Amino acid sequence: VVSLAGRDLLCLQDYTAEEIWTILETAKMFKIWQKIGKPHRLLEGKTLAMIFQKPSTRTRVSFEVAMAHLGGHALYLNAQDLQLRRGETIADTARVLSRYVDAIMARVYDHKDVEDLAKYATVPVINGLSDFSHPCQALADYMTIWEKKGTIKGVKVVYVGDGNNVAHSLMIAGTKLGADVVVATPEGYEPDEKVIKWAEQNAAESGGSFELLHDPVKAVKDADVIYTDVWASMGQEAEAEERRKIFRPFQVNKDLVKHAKPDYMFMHCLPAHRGEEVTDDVIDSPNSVVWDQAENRLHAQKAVLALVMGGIK
Amino acid sequence: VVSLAGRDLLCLQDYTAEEIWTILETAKMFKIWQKIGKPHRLLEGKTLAMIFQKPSTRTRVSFEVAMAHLGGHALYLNAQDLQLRRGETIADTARVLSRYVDAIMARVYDHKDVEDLAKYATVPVINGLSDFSHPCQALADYMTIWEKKGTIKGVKVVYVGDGNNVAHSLMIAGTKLGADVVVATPEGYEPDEKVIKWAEQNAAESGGSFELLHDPVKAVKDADVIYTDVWASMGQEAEAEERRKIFRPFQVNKDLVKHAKPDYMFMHCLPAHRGEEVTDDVIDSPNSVVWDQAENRLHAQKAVLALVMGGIK
Amino acid sequence: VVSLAGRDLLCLQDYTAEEIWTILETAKMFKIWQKIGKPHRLLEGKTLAMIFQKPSTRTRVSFEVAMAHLGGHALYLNAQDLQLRRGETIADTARVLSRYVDAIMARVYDHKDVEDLAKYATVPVINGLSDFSHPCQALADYMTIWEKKGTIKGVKVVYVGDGNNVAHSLMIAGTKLGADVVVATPEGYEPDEKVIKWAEQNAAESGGSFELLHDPVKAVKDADVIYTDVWASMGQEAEAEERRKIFRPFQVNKDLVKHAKPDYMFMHCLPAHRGEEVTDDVIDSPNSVVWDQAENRLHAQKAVLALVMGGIK
Amino acid sequence: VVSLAGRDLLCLQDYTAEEIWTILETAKMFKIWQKIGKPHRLLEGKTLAMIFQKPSTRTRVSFEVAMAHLGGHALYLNAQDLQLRRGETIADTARVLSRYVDAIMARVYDHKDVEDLAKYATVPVINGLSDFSHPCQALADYMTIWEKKGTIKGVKVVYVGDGNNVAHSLMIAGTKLGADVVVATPEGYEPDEKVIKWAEQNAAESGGSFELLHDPVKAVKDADVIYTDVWASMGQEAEAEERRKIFRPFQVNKDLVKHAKPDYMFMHCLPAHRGEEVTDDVIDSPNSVVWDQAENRLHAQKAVLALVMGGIK
Amino acid sequence: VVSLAGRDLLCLQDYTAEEIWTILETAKMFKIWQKIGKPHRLLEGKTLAMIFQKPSTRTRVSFEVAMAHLGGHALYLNAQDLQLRRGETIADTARVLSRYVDAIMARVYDHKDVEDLAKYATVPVINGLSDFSHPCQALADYMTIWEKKGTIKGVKVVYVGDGNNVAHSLMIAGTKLGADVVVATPEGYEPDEKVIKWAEQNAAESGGSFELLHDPVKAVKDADVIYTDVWASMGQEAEAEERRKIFRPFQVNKDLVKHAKPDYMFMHCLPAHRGEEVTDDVIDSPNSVVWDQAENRLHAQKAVLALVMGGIK
Amino acid sequence: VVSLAGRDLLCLQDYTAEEIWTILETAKMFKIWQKIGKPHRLLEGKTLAMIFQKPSTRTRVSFEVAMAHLGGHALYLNAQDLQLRRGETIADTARVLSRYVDAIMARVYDHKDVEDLAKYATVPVINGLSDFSHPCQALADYMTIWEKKGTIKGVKVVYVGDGNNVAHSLMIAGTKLGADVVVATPEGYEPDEKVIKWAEQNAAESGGSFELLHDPVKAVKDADVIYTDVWASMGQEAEAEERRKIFRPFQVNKDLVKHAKPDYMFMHCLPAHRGEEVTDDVIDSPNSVVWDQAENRLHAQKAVLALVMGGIK
Repeated sequence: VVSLAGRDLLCLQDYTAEEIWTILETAKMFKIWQKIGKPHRLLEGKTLAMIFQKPSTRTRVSFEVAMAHLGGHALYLNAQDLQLRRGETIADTARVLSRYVDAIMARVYDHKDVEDLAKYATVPVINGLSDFSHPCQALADYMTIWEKKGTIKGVKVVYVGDGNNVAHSLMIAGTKLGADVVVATPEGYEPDEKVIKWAEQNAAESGGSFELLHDPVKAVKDADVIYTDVWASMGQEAEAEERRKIFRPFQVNKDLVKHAKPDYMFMHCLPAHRGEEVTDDVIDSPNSVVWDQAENRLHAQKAVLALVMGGIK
Repeated sequence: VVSLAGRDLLCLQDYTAEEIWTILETAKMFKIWQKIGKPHRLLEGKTLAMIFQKPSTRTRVSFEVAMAHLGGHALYLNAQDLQLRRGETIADTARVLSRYVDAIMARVYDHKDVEDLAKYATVPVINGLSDFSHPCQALADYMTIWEKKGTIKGVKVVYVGDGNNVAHSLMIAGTKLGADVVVATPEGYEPDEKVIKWAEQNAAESGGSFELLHDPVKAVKDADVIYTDVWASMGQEAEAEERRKIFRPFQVNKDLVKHAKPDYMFMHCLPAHRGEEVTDDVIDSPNSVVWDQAENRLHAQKAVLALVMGGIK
Repeated sequence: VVSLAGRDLLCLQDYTAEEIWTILETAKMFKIWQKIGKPHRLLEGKTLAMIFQKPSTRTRVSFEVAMAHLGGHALYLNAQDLQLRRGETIADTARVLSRYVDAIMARVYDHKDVEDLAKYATVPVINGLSDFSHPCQALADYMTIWEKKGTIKGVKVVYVGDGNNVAHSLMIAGTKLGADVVVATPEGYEPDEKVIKWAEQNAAESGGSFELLHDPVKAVKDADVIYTDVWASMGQEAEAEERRKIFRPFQVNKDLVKHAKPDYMFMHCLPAHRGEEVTDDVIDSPNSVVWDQAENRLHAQKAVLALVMGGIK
Repeated sequence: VVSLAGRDLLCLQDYTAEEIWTILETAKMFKIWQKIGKPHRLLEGKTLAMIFQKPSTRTRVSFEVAMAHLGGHALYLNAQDLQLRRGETIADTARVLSRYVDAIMARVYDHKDVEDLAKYATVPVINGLSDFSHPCQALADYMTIWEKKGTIKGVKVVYVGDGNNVAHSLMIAGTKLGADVVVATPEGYEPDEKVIKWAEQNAAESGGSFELLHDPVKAVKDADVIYTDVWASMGQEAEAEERRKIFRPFQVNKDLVKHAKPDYMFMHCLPAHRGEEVTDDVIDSPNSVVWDQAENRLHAQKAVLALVMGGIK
Repeated sequence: VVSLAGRDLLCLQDYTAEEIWTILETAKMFKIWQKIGKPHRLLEGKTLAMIFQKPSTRTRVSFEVAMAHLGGHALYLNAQDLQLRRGETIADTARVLSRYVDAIMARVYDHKDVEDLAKYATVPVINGLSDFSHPCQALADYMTIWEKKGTIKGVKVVYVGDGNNVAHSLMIAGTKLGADVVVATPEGYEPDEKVIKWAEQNAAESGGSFELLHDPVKAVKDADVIYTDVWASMGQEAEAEERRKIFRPFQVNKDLVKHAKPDYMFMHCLPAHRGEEVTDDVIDSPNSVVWDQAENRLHAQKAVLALVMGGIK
Repeated sequence: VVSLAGRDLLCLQDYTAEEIWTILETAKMFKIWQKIGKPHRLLEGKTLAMIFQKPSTRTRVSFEVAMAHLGGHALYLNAQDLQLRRGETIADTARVLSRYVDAIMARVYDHKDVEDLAKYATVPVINGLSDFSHPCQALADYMTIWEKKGTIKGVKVVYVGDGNNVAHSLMIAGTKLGADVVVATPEGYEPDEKVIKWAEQNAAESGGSFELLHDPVKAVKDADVIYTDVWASMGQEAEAEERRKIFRPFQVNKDLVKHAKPDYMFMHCLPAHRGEEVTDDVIDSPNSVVWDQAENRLHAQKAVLALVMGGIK
């Protein structure tokens, strides 16, 4: 384990495997404490500015609850309720916020927006979701995998669907930790090529592996985990059903699922569109872990906050 | 007194008289503690998700203050700010919320919405107001009556106006507790018939009484309390004044009030439309208790929260 | 120092110089405590209702953080989320809020709105900003001046720009404290005449001075501080550039700034419109103190809250 | 007051006047707390590595006591007892120490030695004395002057003797704070010319003044303070008495002292060589404040430590 | 995990693999606590006598800081400052110390000296370094390896240089824990043969392996870790350069390092002689972990102290 | 029991019997607390400057541990590490230390050195050993005697050897407390005559007795305690064995010991020169109490410190 004191969490590519394990180990300790009722108000008096540009259930309340458990206070700052709305620059709001709060979490459209937040703020900035990446989801995701499989190295983790922000994060964290990652998207809907190569260098160094297919049935074979997310809204069923015909073959159902190991984990970052990327029978299936995975957002983010705002100097 | 640990609070019809007295007795103890400055942070580290579909002053801040006094944290979740807005199912948000918070309070349009919340959540769900019922208002209301009259059994409690959600609750709680309830509405604007019969069975068992008139002046005679609420917005002064001509005779003023006992209590759940359901002279009158009644939302809800989230196992 | 227990803070004209110094001395003590890590949860269990009518970054999070540090809880109440939106009177919401919270801060358009809040509420009401005045900004502003110059009496404080709400407050506080205040606006854009005369009587009694010019270059000569704010939006570049041609000569840049003392302080209440009232080179200049000034909103407001809600009886 | 969190304290030239006042204000608060018995264990669990190259009474025990009062622990590390002695590089010991302690104080010969410590350590490094400067002594010194004169600006502070490390610090701090500093040395024994010019720019900006004489009787005229230190050991009474004949006219005695204001302060950083730089009759005189000045090393350094290690992040 | 209450720590050969894992698991828990700011003053009121015969940076301050964090107090006892210096027997000082302190740590020349300390003291005695072994360094070393590789069993750990005290400890701990250890020394400079055979029996039982080469380039092939230390001072470059010509081929540089796995760990117990056993480019290289390894002396020794003095009876 | 608040402890001759019993009673209470694990951090935040001129094991760590147990901090100040070394006067270091610490303990050669310390310091000064006396040893010694014999009055306490500092203290305390003291030295090596007469007046008043023999075998007859110390180093076996031939007949061995009561106590202040003043067989004998006697330095000094620094005003 190593210090993360003062660190931003924008993207996991600038994290070492040991830095990620630090978060996961701390998160497991916090989770056991939570189950046995041991208090841990480690950030008493501290505050987290939460800046939101979009509706949010998971990122919103997992961060807000995490600060409550840790004894501090999260501010829910809809960007529409700030002077950002009326023109104040990002740089200037990061600067003024830095004189009031101890960390900032942003849930933003453009990743450049939270990169600028980190650039100008003198406190840690956490990306709670951007169009480019979803690092706290990946932390939760691999926490869940570690918990259910006892390990991460060499487990076969397969994502099918739109190569988006959480696929990037799934890819990056998986390859830092040595897992065998495979991503299968409709032909023009793949992860950024910068991220694919990051994934490849990561696996090369970690001894894990990345693999980019286009046949979901091919991808999931003997999988330990099958992971999906909502389809590319972009081209919003264009004509009136183009979006469906290209993503629909990538839908996780009892047949697709048939091919993975019997003890496979069904994962989904949520929110899910039932009957689209996934069917009721899979997500509500005994093999689905989406509620445990969602819960781990709280424990992993509590770990992040304590580590970046708690290692104090 | 009996345990309420883990219970939902949707509608008071599924509460016994003793379960309601448990809330009122606990609420009086909390209120005295509050007046003498005795702290009672009994829910330290606990959190309450507050889901709101409508503007709110009383339900919003009485729940938010109650969690602060009890040492925990309420999250103000405008349903527009959640992924409910973008399609996530109620069932799925109740499920994910259950992995983060310790109770949920919903302020919703359709009662079925908070019944579904209760159905799918594994933590207690409290109806902070629905089109069908307003149980926390009734708890506050009969707390106030107990405080001013020293008792509830046999006091004559008269509601005039639109047979709506708070009339239902007024009716149900009153008849569970043995009071003599009478409700007088414009002829097509009466309480649900399911609730009237609930009221009748309740009074039959409690020894109290229910009575559904249509002459407000008739209703209020020798009343201990006269209660009203805003008129049925529905038919929003239709032509340009139909809403008024039918509800206006049911307006609480110095003349209507003339008929009740001299020491009668004027009650109103708020917000009030001055000059409509009630006149300045009555609501600002010495006989009005609307500010004490509004205050008791805080004390009764503090009692509810401590009892449903505090009886822990 | 004197008691401020129970006081409203609407406008500084009804404050004595000693009452203002009480806030500043308390604010400096809190700030040193904050820098050395000494906790001060002096308002545990207390709550602050924050009513907002406009977007806000500084007023919003400086009050919300201040309550967190003091151990209590601020409620963020967008007036659109309250029953104010649906017609409930100000008087009635002040009254009901008074039964739940321990103070109210309002960020409002019409000053009469927060005067009514104070009138009807039985708890202290703090104006967090109105069209008429910005008292908490002035407290922060003169805290900053005291800190950088070691004194306030006789320092020459020059405001250039639109004679608005924060100019009023700058004027009033400055003249209560004995400073030498000068305000320079485009010819029809001057402070209220009620406030100018308040300023004049204040300076007469404090031994400070007020002076209303119309030549910014004239105003700033040998200034200790140069202060500006956003231009009168009113007449929103009317034709397509009238707003600019009249306020633009009042823009703070390296040339205007040239004339003040070399060790002058550049101040701005924020948010700033870079390239309009001020240029990047001045605001980002070594002589600018806008981030220290913004920070002092937290310390001065913490002082206000502890003093008006803490002197308890 | 401003944050000093994480700062090194090598030389006061890189400190603003406000940063120095922050230390002095905090130091006065700590001193009053100490006199009234209010505990302040603000650095519990924290540790300070003290590296010493020379014998020390004042620097040694004022830092060691300061950490005890603050609840943490100072390590007394004679550089002869460390692996520095056996060849380990400064860079490498700063690096390893950084993984164990929370700050480092060094008492060193060559200033470059503590500059390197600061360069390579990731924790704050404090110069407890070097051949070039003695910043903690100057902080104590001007604390004492503020306490006895009520102010620093414009008091006339005169140093006579060898232009050494504490004269540098006396000069720099005095000119940052606006005092009127004059330094009088034997003709080849003056302060570094880098420091004299620093002093001159400082006074130019602060409005104070520096002045370098060579006639002690000239220097001390109407002085508020007369300050001396041990003579340049260098040339250790060379022949057998050269050191004396050049510094001896600069000896502070009842005659030299005659010329200063009657209420002048006699100061000396200690240790003193009685009968050399000063006579028993002056140092033990009612006008001497050397014991109060020495005491203020504890209070000012407690302020430094709490501020650089306490502003934690 | 098993109890270590009351145990001496002289040499790891008398420790089971499970007893070592007990220290490492406890050390990781303490380290996470330290990073998140959770206090753990588990030895309040307890004291550790530290007896030193040689200069020390790492052993000195890691033990002294560890007692501070744990709430107790380490005494720095240079053996020259004790009556040992003047003839008092080891047995008698162990005996008298036993009536005052709760544990003793010795940093000694002759291992027999700390064996006698353990023999006569009735409190635990910890070898902080002897000519024969350096057990606390090995604990730190394999903590670091566990942290960076996720495991110890089967990692290939290669030491090149003088077969000294820390090589012994590296060998013993590695073979207790199942690692694949190889040691390569100049031909007459190998580990004690008692220790080599201990290593061999250990590996036989643990399933790890030991191997004693004399070609560093041979040794390091595909290594997971390459470890070195300072050269045998003995024969202090005898003629004027004999020491160099025999140890210099065993110098860790970019070429030697070339042969190990790319993700190999460079380790060194410190202090290092740059340009001798190791070059700037390796030790300051991204693959070097010497600062993390040095840090783990604090965490592992905190674990030792809490376990041998905390398991109290 | 009486107050000792603020007192110096230089020599026991200026202590009353009741003042000594105050220390012993307090010491027994502290010792029982220590054995049962009852904490007693009575000097939290207080500090003790320990000034040492000689190597020390017992005085060093018994004082340093005593301050740790009491919650404060002892500073180990080797006089070589202070500016005493470089010429600063005793008076001036006592004076400066008085502004930092709360008591001073000195371990010095010349008693005049610690008398001067007491004279100039405004905090209590404790003689931890001087050439003239060893008062804390005597306190421990008679604590031990009280514990083993249940009383002190009338027990026969015999010292054989060099009439030195601890014999003085043995003599003085014994005669204040009513014991029957006899001292037997080689003919020119007797206690100071000032002390012998002090002893005689003391015994005259206490009803105890002093007696100065020169035949050790004569002295020890029917003794309750036999006490010795190291021989006069002075004349360091001059010729090559003169020191031995005169002190050697005064050596405590099984034959000398034969003559005392069977249940006699063998005492020695330590450190011992085995085979000189005492033989292995006596000191390691069941009748020896030197480890219990050494332990009581901690308990008696804890009593002293709490009483002279704790009786605060």
